[PDB]
Amino acid sequence: MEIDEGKYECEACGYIYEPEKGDKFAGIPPGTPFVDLSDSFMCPACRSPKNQFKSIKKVI
Ligand SMILES: [Zn+2]
Repeated sequence: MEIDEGKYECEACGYIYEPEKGDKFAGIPPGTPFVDLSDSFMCPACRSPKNQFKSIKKVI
C-alpha cells in the first residue's frame, strides 16, 4: 500500500470505495469523493454505515 486520495476501505468488510470510479455499487457517478456521500450511505458490500468507511492516505 502507498498512496493518498479519496480511496476508502471498509474496516468492517474491507470494501473499497473509489472516487475516480464513483459508488457504482451504490449509485453514484465516477469522480465523486467519498466526502460527497451522505451520512446515511451504506457499504454496498456489507451494508455497513458509511461511518465504517476509512480513507487510505498513508505511505510506508
Ligand atoms: Zn463493508
